[PDB]
Amino acid sequence: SAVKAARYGKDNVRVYKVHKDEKTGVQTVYEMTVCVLLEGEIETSYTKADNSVIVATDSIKNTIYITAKQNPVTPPELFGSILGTHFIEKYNHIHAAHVNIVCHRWTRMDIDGKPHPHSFIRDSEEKRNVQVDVVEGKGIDIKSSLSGLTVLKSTNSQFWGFLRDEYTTLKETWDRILSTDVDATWQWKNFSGLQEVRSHVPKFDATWATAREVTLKTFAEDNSASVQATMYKMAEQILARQQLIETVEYSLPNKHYFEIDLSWHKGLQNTGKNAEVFAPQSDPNGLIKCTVGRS
Amino acid sequence: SAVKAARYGKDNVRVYKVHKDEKTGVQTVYEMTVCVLLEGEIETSYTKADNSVIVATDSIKNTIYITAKQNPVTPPELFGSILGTHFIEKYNHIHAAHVNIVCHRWTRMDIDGKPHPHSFIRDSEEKRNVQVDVVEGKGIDIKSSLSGLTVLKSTNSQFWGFLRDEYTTLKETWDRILSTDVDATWQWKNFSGLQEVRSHVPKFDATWATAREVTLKTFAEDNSASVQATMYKMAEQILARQQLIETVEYSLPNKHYFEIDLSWHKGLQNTGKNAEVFAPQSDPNGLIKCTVGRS
Amino acid sequence: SAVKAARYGKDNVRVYKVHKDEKTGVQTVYEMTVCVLLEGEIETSYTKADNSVIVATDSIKNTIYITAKQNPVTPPELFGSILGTHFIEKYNHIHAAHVNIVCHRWTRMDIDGKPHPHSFIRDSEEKRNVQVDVVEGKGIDIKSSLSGLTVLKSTNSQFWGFLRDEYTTLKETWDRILSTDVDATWQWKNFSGLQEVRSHVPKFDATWATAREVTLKTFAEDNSASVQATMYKMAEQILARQQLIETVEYSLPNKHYFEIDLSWHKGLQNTGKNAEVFAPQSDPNGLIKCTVGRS
Amino acid sequence: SAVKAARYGKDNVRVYKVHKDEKTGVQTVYEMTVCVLLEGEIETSYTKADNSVIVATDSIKNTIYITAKQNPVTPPELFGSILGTHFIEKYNHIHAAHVNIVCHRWTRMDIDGKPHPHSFIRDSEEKRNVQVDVVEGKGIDIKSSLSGLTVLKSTNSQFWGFLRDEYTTLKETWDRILSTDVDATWQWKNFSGLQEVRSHVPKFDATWATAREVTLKTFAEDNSASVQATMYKMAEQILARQQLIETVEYSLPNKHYFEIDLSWHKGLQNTGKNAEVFAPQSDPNGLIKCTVGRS
Ligand SMILES: O=c1[nH]c(=O)c2nn[nH]c2[nH]1
Ligand SMILES: O=c1[nH]c(=O)c2nn[nH]c2[nH]1
Ligand SMILES: O=c1[nH]c(=O)c2nn[nH]c2[nH]1
Ligand SMILES: O=c1[nH]c(=O)c2nn[nH]c2[nH]1
Ligand code: NA
Ligand code: NA
Ligand code: NA
Ligand code: NA
Repeated sequence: SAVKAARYGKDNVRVYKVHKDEKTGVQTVYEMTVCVLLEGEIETSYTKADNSVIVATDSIKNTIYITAKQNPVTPPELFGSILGTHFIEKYNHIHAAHVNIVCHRWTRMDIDGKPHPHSFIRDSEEKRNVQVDVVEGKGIDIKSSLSGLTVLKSTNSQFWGFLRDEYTTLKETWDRILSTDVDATWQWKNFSGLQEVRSHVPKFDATWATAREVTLKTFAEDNSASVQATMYKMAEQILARQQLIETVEYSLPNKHYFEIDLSWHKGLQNTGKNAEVFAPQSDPNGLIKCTVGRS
Repeated sequence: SAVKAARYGKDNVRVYKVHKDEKTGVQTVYEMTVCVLLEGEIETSYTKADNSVIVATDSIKNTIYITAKQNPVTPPELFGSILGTHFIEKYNHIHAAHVNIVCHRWTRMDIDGKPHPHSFIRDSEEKRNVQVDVVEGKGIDIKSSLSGLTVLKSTNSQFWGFLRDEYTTLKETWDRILSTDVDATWQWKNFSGLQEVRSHVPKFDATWATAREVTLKTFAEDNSASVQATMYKMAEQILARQQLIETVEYSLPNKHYFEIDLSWHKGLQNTGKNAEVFAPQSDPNGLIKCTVGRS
Repeated sequence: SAVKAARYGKDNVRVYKVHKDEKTGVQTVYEMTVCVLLEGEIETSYTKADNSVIVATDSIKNTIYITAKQNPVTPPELFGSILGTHFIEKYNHIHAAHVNIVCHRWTRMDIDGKPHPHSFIRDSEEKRNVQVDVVEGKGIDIKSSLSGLTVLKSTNSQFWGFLRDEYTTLKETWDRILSTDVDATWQWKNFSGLQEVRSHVPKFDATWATAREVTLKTFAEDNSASVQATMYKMAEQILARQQLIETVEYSLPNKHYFEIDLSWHKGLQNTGKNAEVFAPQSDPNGLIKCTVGRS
Repeated sequence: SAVKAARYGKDNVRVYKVHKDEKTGVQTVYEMTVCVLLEGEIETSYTKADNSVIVATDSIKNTIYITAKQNPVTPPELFGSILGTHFIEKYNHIHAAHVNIVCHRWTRMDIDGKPHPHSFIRDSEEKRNVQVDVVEGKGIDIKSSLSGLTVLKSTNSQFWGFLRDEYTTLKETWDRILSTDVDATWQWKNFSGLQEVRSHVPKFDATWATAREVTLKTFAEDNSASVQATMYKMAEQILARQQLIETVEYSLPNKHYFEIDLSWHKGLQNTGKNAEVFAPQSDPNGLIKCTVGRS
């Protein structure tokens, strides 16, 4: 036998950073969970008990904190690029660094109608993420995403005209609830290195904002023919509004809300146009995916 | 042996309800998770296999949906009171109904600066809850709460002057991070029945709003001497602003953020006034509780 | 306003301890999660920013580790008693210590038919717990429990003869699946102090073993008339087999498995005596409780 | 823009099946969570609101239950192959079916030293899984795995000789705790279709058993130089004992247990050879991966 693939590092590194404005007194906080996995000429640590090739995962942890101290942690695309570049430049035998960052929300509080200088609220478990792959000789590959964006619309969702055969019991509908947890990823053009990533820094926050806005507006406004049709409209718009993105991926659960027939009880009408009370279904769920690129 | 206590019913009943405005077209959604447990002359179901005294938990589930169809589900204090009253009035041998409701957030979306008539976002896993205990001959006892309100302030928290002995290693501080998940409960004066609960209906949403506002403003603005001192200020204000509340309870974790000494690496200064990067601690956590009443 | 109740301390303290046998080489591991909350003359920490009365939660954490180093951590009833007694004896103004311990499973591995001296497996997330309340002048109150014991029987469960009215749709059955997560608590006679707790130490492991054995055998062998009837049989047996227990409490979810009618598809028969494939329901669930004492 | 990739179906389908032995009365239960995602000529459902190409996810759910009724659900490799083959054979425009199965443990109870005919216990949240990819023209690709196997050894783990530089603070050790959650995958040789999968059916349970046994014995017995070195030994053995496997993948967290220096308290010695009480760390964790193939 032989090693065909190997990567290792530190997962679940929680990181907080505060920025304190000298002039205004305004403080801004950032909180992340970071994973860094390394590849390189490390197979002998597996096959020969050769630990000399291992940058200790504990050291990778130290390096995450040191890099956060000495560099911006925002946008996460930049921080991940800096972090990944460090490992492949510092260690001759390390040839790839894979950096995953989950950003947690700390939204500035409004108190009596005014923004507070140092108090924050976790307004939802929605995350902003990056996957940054820094590979020697292949530049920097960045996937940006938002996830855990949970939404519901109470009407203007339809699903009819699907295939019907002997396995089919689902009734066609022209008015249903649609609810999902949005997981949306945009994949950037390859960057040649840190200089090029830095040259595009404003685009990262801007494109995240675009992706989120397009998602919410399209969800709210599309009289949806299916999850498939709606998610495609989101993707196509995002591609049209940032040329440095090559693809957009959506993964959407269809979190079903079932009508409840109550007519067995005193002829109570609670279906169709009379449907008011529904049973949210924890499982199973439709799962719909696509990757959209340029034609 | 003998039955000393018994209660039973249905837990984790997910409920959605939509209200559709005939005139404006605006839709409003409500989503809850409901538990109803009953007490009464039911001990023989345990001791003698006498199922004749059991209102099936499946029937309790049906009743939750039927009651939601025929009554307002908002405020949850009212819905719980109606639900609990139903069981003790309908069944001669049922003498108490214990109703727990967890309300999930579905906040109306703003699209292009305008509120959308039928699209919603889960803006955080913060919950609004009630515990409604309807007991024959003892009226209706309601505990209202908010929970999972997660907040952080980056300065203006202190902790010094605590007891120091041979078990103590904690250094005094005049500037630390304070973060918590707020669990706050206000206990209403006993209500004599549904008429009295209904007579106070506007107060339930209003007092929830007060509790939340006081929590956020006090957290943000108090130069905190301790979690103990700050949570007491919250409680005292809430009691002063709603006379129909008898007690306020807080349960607050102190979700620690530790400084990281990096001076071992190139003399990097990251402690005290130089502290920028911190290690959020998943565990353990301080846990601070109090119940505040009127003097 | 005034403080009506207050308690505070450290939650979620993870603790591991290893015992190494000098003579045999056999090692034994223990892992727990500990919470200690204190009460006493501490109200001024809430009302007057008086931290002088606060034994820091950080110090409580230190004390948990120190006590584990200097004392047995098994049985958890003993460790909790020692821990709680420490706080009320050490601190004049602390009058109660509330100690919760969750014990995690590390079962010795069998390798090639022989027990291994230092390798362990988490064989299930079933927990063994204690709640130990040490109150000055009121001795030591111990509640022992097992929880997260998940079981299923595929037949020999019935449920018929329950109340039927206009809210009822549940069909009577003489053969159903029964599955639950067992939460069972036995409450000990009050102990006067550490000497009396220590005098009964062998009974704690023995009674836990009895409770578990009775639970499993009764579940497996009872042709169950209801969850109510079966859980009562468990309790009554436990009380009969340990006289130092005053009450037994069970809390049992009925984790429903629904038949699936497939007759719409090629007349497939999958109900009643033909039922083979079922839909496990995540929610809702029946929830059945009782506390059984001596007659 | 254009669809570059698309797949959709039903996730989180919970399935129970009971087998009842006519002659012995012995019952055997199986419980799974199933996901089926389909690919094919379905892009117009995304681009043109063409639902005619969609086999409804609800219908996929029905099909899972019907297939479980009419076929063995064990071994999961077989069930997944049957399920996947159904979709690509039944639907001309569906060209791939991706089937994920998570198998849940229901281990037969032993009561009074004898196996019980119809009562079961969830002995751990360890799972047995398969990923079965059935692609028209490319046969059946099966990945089998075990996951959530949580283990700990209290000694005979070492980690020294790793790279040391200005980012390193980790001390070398010749005696530490090692704990992990095992995720192990074995990838089968491509199968040409159902006939070939069926021809190897006994090998699936046998190879799962081998993988588990090798994992546990190697973990217990290897005086470990690193997670890397130990996991490689596991893989190499598995490959040597089943020739129809092409690769073995391990993903192992290093779930750290930290020594606690208590010497600040009365000179208490709890480090090095005196280490008894440890602090289990929830995060961060080392994460070590490799894929091993034949040389
Ligand atoms: O939007 C939907 N897409 C689907 O593929 C589907 N299948 N059942 N319901 C559905 N809804
Ligand atoms: O606010 C605090 N209260 C406490 O009781 C405590 N103990 N350690 N740190 C603390 N902070
Ligand atoms: O055992 C049961 N007890 C109950 O109270 C009940 N209600 N529905 N099904 C039930 N099963
Ligand atoms: O087994 C280990 N492998 C590693 O790569 C490592 N890094 N820190 N500790 C470690 N232990
Ligand atoms: Na390199
Ligand atoms: Na009554
Ligand atoms: Na005392
Ligand atoms: Na096909």
